[PDB]
Amino acid sequence: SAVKAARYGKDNVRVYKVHKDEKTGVQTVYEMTVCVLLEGEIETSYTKADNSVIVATDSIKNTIYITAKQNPVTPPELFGSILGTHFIEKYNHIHAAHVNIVCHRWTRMDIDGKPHPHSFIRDSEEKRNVQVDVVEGKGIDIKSSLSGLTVLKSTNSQFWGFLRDEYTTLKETWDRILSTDVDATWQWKNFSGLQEVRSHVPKFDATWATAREVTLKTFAEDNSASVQATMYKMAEQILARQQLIETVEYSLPNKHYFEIDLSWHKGLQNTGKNAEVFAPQSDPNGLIKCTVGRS
Amino acid sequence: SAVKAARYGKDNVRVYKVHKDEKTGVQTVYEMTVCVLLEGEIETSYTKADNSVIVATDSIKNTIYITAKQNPVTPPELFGSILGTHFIEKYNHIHAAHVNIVCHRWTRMDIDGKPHPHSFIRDSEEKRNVQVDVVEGKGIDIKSSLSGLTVLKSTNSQFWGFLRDEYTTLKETWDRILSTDVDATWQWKNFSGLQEVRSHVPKFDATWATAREVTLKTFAEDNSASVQATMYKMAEQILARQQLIETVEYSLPNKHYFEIDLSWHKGLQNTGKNAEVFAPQSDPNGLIKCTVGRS
Amino acid sequence: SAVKAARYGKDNVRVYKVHKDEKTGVQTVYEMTVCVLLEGEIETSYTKADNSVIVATDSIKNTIYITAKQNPVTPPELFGSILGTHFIEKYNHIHAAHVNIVCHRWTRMDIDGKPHPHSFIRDSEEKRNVQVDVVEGKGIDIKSSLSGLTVLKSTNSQFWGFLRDEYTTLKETWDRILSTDVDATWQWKNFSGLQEVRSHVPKFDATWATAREVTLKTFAEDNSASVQATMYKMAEQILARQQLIETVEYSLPNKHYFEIDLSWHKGLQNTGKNAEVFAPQSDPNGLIKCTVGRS
Amino acid sequence: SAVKAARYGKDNVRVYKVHKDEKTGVQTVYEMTVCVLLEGEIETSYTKADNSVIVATDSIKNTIYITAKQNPVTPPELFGSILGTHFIEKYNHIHAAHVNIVCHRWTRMDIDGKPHPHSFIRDSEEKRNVQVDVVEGKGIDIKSSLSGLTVLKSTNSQFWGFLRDEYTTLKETWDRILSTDVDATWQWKNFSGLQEVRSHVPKFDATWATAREVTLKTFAEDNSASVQATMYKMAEQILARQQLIETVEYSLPNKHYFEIDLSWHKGLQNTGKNAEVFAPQSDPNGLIKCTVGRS
Ligand SMILES: O=c1[nH]c(=O)c2[nH]c([N+](=O)[O-])nc2[nH]1
Ligand SMILES: O=c1[nH]c(=O)c2[nH]c([N+](=O)[O-])nc2[nH]1
Ligand SMILES: O=c1[nH]c(=O)c2[nH]c([N+](=O)[O-])nc2[nH]1
Ligand SMILES: O=c1[nH]c(=O)c2[nH]c([N+](=O)[O-])nc2[nH]1
Ligand code: NA
Ligand code: NA
Ligand code: NA
Ligand code: NA
Repeated sequence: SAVKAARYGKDNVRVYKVHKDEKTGVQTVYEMTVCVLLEGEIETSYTKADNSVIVATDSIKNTIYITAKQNPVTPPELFGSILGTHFIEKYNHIHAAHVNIVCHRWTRMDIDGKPHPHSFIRDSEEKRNVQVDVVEGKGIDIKSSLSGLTVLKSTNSQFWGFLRDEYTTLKETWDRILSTDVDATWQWKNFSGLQEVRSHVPKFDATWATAREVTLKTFAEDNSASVQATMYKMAEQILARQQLIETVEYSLPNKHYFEIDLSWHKGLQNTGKNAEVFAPQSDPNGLIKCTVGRS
Repeated sequence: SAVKAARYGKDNVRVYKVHKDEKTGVQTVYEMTVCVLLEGEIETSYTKADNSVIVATDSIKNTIYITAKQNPVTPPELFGSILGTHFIEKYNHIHAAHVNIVCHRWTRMDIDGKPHPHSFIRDSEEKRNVQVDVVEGKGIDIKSSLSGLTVLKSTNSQFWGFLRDEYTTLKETWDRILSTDVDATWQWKNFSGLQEVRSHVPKFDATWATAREVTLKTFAEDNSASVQATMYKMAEQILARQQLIETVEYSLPNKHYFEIDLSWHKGLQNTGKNAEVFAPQSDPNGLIKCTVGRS
Repeated sequence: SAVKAARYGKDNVRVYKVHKDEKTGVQTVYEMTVCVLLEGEIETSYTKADNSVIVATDSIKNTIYITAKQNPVTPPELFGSILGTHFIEKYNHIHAAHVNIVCHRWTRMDIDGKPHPHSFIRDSEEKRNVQVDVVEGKGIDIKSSLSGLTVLKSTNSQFWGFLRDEYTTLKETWDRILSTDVDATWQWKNFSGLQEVRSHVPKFDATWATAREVTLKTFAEDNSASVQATMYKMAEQILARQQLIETVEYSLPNKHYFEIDLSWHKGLQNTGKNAEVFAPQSDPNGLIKCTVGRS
Repeated sequence: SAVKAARYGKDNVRVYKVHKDEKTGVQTVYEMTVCVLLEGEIETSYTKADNSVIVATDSIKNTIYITAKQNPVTPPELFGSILGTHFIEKYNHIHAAHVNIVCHRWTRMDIDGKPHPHSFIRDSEEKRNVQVDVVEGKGIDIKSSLSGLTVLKSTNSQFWGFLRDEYTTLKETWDRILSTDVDATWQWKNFSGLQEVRSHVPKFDATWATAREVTLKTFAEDNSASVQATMYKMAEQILARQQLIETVEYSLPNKHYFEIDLSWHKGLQNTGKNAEVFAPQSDPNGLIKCTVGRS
């Protein structure tokens, strides 16, 4: 036998950081969950019980905290790049570092209509994420995403004209509910190293904002022919607004809301134009995926 | 043997309802999860296999949908009361109906700064809930609550002066992080029936708003001596602002954020005044509860 | 305002303990999650910022570990009683201790048909739990339970003869699937203190075994008229086999498995006697509860 | 813009099937969760609102049920292959079908020491899974796995000899707890189509059994130098016992159990040889991965 691939490290490392402005007394918080997995000349830890090649996962944890103490943790694309670069530079025999970061929302509270200097609310489980792969000799590959953005529109969604055969029971519709949990990923041009990442730092928050904005406005305004057709419109716009992105990927569940026929009870009319009460379906769910690039 | 208590029904019933304004084309959505459990002269279904006394749980489900079709689903205190009253009035041998409702957030989107007529976002897993107990002969008992309201303040929390003995290791602190998930319940005066609930309908949305407002402002502004002391201030204010509430109950976890001593590494200073990076602790957690009534 | 009720403490305390037999080298492990909440003369911590009355939740945590070091952690009824008694005896102003314990399964592995001396498997998320309320002046109240015991029978379940009216659509059936997650609780006679708990120690493991045994055999063998009728048979038998239990409570979801009519496709017959493929329903679910005492 | 990749279908489809032996009255149940995602000449559904190319996800659902009615659902490698083959053969423009199956445990109960003909228990959340990729022109690629197999050993685990530098605080140990959730995957030789899968049907249950057996025995018996070294031994043995597997992949968290120093309390000795009570850590966790192939 032989090792064909191997990576190891520390997962589920929770990290908080606070910034305190001395002049103003305004505090800002950041919270994330970090995973760092390393690759390199480590195969003998598996095949020969040779632990000398192992940077202990506890030491990886410590390094995450130390790196957060010594550097900005925002934007997460930057933090991830600093962190991954550290491992491949510090350790001769480590040749790749795979950094995943989940950013949690802590939005400043407004109290009596004024922003509070040190109080925050979790306004949803929507996450902002990065996957940063720092590979010796091959730069830094970054995938940025937003996830857990849960939306619903109550009309201006359709689904008709699909293939019909002996497996088909679904009725065509010209007016349905559409709800989803948005998972959207933009894949950056390869960066040659940490300096090139640094050179683009403002583009990370701006592109996340654009992606979110485009997603919400297109979802709200598209008189949707399908999840397929709507998500493609989102991706095309994001590509048109950031040249340093190569692809945009969406993964969208169709979280079904079924009509409830109540005509068996006192002739109640609750279908078609009279539909008011629906049964949200937990499972199953359609799942629609696309990766969009430039022509 | 003998039945000492029994209740049965349908849990986890997901319900959506849409309202469409003909004049304006503005749509409004509501979504909930409903549980209805019945009590009455039903013991023989347990002891003698006598199903004649059972209103099938599937029929309870149907009734939930029908009731939602024929009535407003908001405020949930009202809907719950209508629903519970139905069962004790329709069925001679059913003498109590226990209705729990979880309301899910669907907040109207603002697109390009204008509210959208039919598009919504789940801005957090914060819930608004009711527990409505409709008991034949004894009116309607309602507990209203908000839950899953997750907050953090980065300073203006203290904890010192606690009991110290041979079990104590915790250091006193004059400046710590405080984070919690707020579960707040206001218990209404008993209502004599559905008419009295109806008579108070505007008070339900107003009292939920007050409770939320008081919670957030007191959390943000209190230079907190303890979770105990802060939650009591919240409860006292809510009681002072709605005479028809008898008690306010809080259940608050203390979601700990631990300092990380990094002085072992290059003499890094990350404790006390220099504390910037912290380790959020998933477990264990303090749990602090209070029920506050009037003097 | 005034405090009407208050309790506070530490939740979600994970605890492992190992026993090592010197003679034999056989190791045995125990793992639990513990919550301890205290009541007493603590109201001034809420109303007057007086922390002097607070046994810190961190100290409660420490005490859990210390108590586990100095005492058997099994049966959990005993451990819980020792732990709760400690708090009301150690602290004059603490008058009740509420101890909840969740026991996790670590079943010894059999390797090559022989039990292994120090290797274990989690054979399900079924839990064994206790709720121990130690109240100064009023002894020790214990509720023991098993939960998360998930079972299915593929026939010998019926449901017919239920009430039929204008809300009813459910078809009567003489042969259906029955599946549930068993939550069964036996409530002990009040104990006057820790000595009386000690005096009954063998009865705790024996009664848990009986409850589990009765549950499984009655579920498997009862040609069930309803969940109501089957759960009552379980409760009656457990009461008949342990005189020191006062009541047995069951809480059982009916986790529905729906037939799928496929006759629209090539006349496939998949209903009634020909039913082979079913759709398990995640929600909604019937919920059936009973508390059984002695006549 | 242009579509670079696209797949769509139905996720989270719950499926039960029962087999009834007429001769004997012995019933056997199977339960799974299925996802089917299709690829093909479908890009115009995204770019041009052309739904004519869409096999509706509801029809995919129906097809899953129909296929389960007409074929064995075990072993899941076979069922998955039948299902995926159907889609690429039935639809000219569909060129790949990606089938994921999660199999849930329903183990026959033994009652009074005899196996019951129609009653079952969920003995853990351990799953048996397949990923079956049926690609037109390129056969059938199958990855089989077991997951959620949670184990603990209380001794005969070590971790010393790892790299030590200025980021390192972890103490070397010669006797620690090791616990993990086993995720093990065996990747089959490419199959040319459904006939070749059929030809190997007995090997699927046998290889799953071997993988489970090897995993448990090696975990229990290895005086472990590291998770790395132990998991490699498991993989090598599985490869040696099934020539039709090309690689074995493990993904193992190190679910840490920390010592608790209690010497601050009455000089209690709970570390090293005296360690009895430990704190299980929910997060963070080491994460160790390997893909092993043949030399
Ligand atoms: O937008 C949609 N795309 C699909 O591919 C689809 N398939 C189904 N369906 O049959 O339920 N609804 C759908 N809605
Ligand atoms: O506000 C608090 N109340 C408490 O009762 C408490 N106990 C502990 N503690 O020891 O960690 N922190 C606490 N903080
Ligand atoms: O055992 C049962 N008890 C019930 O009370 C019940 N109600 C319904 N039902 O209508 O679905 N099934 C049921 N099955
Ligand atoms: O088996 C192990 N492998 C590792 O790579 C490792 N790293 C750490 N650690 O530092 O905690 N424990 C570990 N245990
Ligand atoms: Na390197
Ligand atoms: Na009645
Ligand atoms: Na006391
Ligand atoms: Na094809």
